[PDB]
Amino acid sequence: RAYNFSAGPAAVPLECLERAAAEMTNWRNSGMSVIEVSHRGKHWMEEQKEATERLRTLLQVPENFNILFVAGGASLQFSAIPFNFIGEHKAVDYLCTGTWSKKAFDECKRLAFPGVTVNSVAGNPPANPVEVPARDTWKLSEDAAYFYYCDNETIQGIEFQQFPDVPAPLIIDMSSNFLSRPITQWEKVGCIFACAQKNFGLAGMSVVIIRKDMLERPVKPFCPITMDYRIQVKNNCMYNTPPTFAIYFANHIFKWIEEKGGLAAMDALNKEKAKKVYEAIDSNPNFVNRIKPEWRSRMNMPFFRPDGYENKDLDADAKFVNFCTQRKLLTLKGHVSVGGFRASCYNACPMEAVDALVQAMKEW
Amino acid sequence: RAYNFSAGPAAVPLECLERAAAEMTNWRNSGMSVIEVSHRGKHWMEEQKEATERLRTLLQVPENFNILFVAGGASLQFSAIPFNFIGEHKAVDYLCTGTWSKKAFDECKRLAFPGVTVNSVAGNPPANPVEVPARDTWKLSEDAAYFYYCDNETIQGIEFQQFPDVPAPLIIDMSSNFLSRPITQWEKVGCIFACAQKNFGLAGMSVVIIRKDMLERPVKPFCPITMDYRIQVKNNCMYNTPPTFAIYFANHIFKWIEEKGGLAAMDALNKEKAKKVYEAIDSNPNFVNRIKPEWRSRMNMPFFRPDGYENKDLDADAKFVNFCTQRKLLTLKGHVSVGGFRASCYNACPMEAVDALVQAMKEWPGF
Repeated sequence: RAYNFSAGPAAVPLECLERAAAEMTNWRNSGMSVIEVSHRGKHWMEEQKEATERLRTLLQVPENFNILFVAGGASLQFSAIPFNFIGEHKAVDYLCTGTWSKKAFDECKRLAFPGVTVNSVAGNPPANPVEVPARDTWKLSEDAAYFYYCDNETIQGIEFQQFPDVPAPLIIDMSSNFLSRPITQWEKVGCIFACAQKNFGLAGMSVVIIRKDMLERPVKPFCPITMDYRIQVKNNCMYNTPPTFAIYFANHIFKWIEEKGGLAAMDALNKEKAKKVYEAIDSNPNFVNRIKPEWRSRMNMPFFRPDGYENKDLDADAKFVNFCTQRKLLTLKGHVSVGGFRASCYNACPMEAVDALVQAMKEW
Repeated sequence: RAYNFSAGPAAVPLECLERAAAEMTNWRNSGMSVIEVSHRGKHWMEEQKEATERLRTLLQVPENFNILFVAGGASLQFSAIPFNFIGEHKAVDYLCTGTWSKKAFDECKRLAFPGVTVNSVAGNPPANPVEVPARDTWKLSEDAAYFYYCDNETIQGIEFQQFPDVPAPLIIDMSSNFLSRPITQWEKVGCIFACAQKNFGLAGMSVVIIRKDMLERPVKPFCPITMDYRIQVKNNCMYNTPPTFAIYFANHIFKWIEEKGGLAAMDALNKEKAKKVYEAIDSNPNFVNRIKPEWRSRMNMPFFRPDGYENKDLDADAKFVNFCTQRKLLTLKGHVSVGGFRASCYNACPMEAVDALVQAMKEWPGF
């Protein structure tokens, strides 16, 4: 077992892999793999109900929110969100703090729903952002259907300590920090979503959590029927065949998070993990992270050579990632757009892996 | 292991399940599960490349076709088809032989692309069709962008033996018979698609095979960017994160199919199994199937109590279903729309399972 710092898909608890291995040919004493079972059958309908409730209880999701498991990554939800939540409103607001919030903004722009202003709150971010632009600089729209933002930017390593204070309901991309800490301010939230492959298992599935009053809004025309979240809610997320393995495996990870003492415990461990990684970049002269303490991500810790933000060198970066690969510290190569290095440490990343990376960097 | 006749998701080769479990914590000596591997890394890009090539080999997909692995089941592709392939044409043709083709037709009608006639070629199908309507009764549209149809209707058990002959390019839902036999006459084909959960593994993923000049057509407005097949092709199905475990597992099944002699061998084994099931239906006064022999599915074999097509009785159905369930013959309950019984027997359905089903049907004391 290597120490895996992949951004996505990412490390998973070893216990969950072992349970899946051991259940693979015969699950729930059914004489079948979870892969082979009808989704209209008793066994699967139990598993999906269980998974939904486990998530309801882990997050303390209020009674006035629906919880959905749906096929497709975060990128598909970028399209679905404006189809579902613009309603009759004449404007939408996107705070683009980095690449992922910018892509979601670009998808809403490109779709070009008639009469709807697609508004970038702080404009496009710079190539290498240091912070979230000041609250007093934010351009908000009069008739905003929602305020979209990304709670944790993976490539930049920018994370909100708390939810923004704005008049419109928040729609929040939590792909890279979902179930990494509790969520407290539910009254502000219209929708929260996350692809599964960062903090709860397989790619190709996302969780979407929606406040019930948001689905009373009319769906825009030409929405694919399965991306209409009202139809999903109505049919128990089984209008068609759901991504059964992904929901099964996510449920095992939900159980594992519970065993570790809920989401508060995850937040503490993740903070302890991030503390050791950021200190090892800061104190060492070979590595640099320009992100400021207020906005530093507990999940994704990017860093470059001293002039690596401005001067891209694929050969210079290559030697350090090989140095890490050679000692079983895998997938520390940064995202291609920025290059450099990135330690992604989600819930399943152990402290043993963090200490090993610290020791490796300190010996560079 | 039970004898599993589920229509979808469906039985998988035990070897593939065993192979997946054995390398679950360490895939090809990488130090990590296939589940934990980056899609941008070297290991994953090889696996997906290999999976694509292997499928190309199995089917002998000609080089004027792209092969896609995409997130989402068949129902999402019902939406994506018209977005991608109407182009500037003023009509689309749908032949509705059963429930799934009708569903595909209804989604295109629902989406309501301005200025496009959504035409049902042979009308809406009856409650219990016994055949595909005769070719000479089909009413095709003048400027049709494509001719859409379902090669195997899972609930009705109606399967085409060969592709239809029509002017427009074919768009074919092969969800329930994909890789159950060879495909020829690629010149007739605009697009073929199949969700994975009948004949190549995990639900949540579909294969889409597209003739390259079909993607020269302009996409309709409001297409979600991940559902624009040009965008998928342009980014090697890695515009965003692909459903990696589904593709990996699909590839394991592709290898298993090659090990068993290829698609022509699958066709022979599936015909053997189907013939036994149909002879158990036909030769027994307690069971009936109405589908004409030329249209009988190899993959899905509905059958009923003697009067079960038009006279529904779920209690009488429940007696034989439970008779089967108490012998570990599982999910012989037919789709809720029709009641009665259905044996679904895809590639991985063991001959032993069919033998156990035939024995149950022979020993049933009767209705």
